[PDB]
Amino acid sequence: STGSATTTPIDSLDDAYITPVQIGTPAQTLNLDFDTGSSDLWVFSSETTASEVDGQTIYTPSKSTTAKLLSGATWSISYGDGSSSSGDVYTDTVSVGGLTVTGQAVESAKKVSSSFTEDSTIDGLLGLAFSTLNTVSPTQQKTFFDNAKASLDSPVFTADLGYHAPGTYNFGFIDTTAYTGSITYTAVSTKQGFWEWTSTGYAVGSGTFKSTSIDGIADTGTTLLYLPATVVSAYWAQVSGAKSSSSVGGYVFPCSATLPSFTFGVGSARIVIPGDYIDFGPISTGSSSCFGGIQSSAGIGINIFGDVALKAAFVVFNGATTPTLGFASK
Repeated sequence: STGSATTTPIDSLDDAYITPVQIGTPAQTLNLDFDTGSSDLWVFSSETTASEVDGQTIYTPSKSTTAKLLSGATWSISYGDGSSSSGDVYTDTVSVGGLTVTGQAVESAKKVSSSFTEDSTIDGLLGLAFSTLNTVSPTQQKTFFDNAKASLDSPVFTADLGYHAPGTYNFGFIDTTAYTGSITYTAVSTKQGFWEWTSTGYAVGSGTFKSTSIDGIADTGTTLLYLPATVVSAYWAQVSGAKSSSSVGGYVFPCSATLPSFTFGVGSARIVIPGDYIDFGPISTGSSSCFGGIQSSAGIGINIFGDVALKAAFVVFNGATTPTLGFASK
């Protein structure tokens, strides 16, 4: 089997991407944030504290003839950005882009943090990291990809995120029309539950490539590119007036600037992030100071190849017995 679904930016900045997902019978379609940095499929629901729901579409398990309470199961998750959610668990039929899994754990939110409430466009998350990170207790549950894997034509999914435009998540096949040149594959460590890999270096604009190992994660659920402070300083030093602002919480730059590109290495191959992809717009409405899309990972504990980086590539998440990651230009 295969599946193919369009993923759409939630706003004009590509702050996140949403992908329609069919849950239950008859189908209830929710727009979920596909997140290769976590492993829970959770949704706003009829069980979510009413004051914490503001415009989201909810899953109502009592209206699904295939929903079954997973007795005694609960979940609770905290994300890197300090947001969180928790609740109980159903199993139900879940379909993405024509690919169907029966018995998928659908984690129903009883509580969500303010950042989720405040984002009316995201109805929940669909985790695509390794199932070892799944938070369901006392019986850990599998991700949608893990459940689907054995049925897929090939045990892979691909992320093809657009810049200020829709893109595609495919399951079970590699669309050879969706990228240019060749896909370069690179080793993955699953030790922390992530799609963790080592970039071979970077360049800023038309500058020389610096060969250096940068361990980090391919994370579709993180907006920005988080790299070591040395690398980030070297990038922003090429932008007149750019500075790290403690009050804003990272690098900002004059909105009048033309940003240089940023290149990262994948083995001997190179992925070029155009300068425009690094512009996240005014820090507040009407400001001439703009948010940078490349930020320090120094306070995180891990480097994160988030959407800013991934959207510059066609990315293969290869779930073979030994997982790997593939990157191509597009």
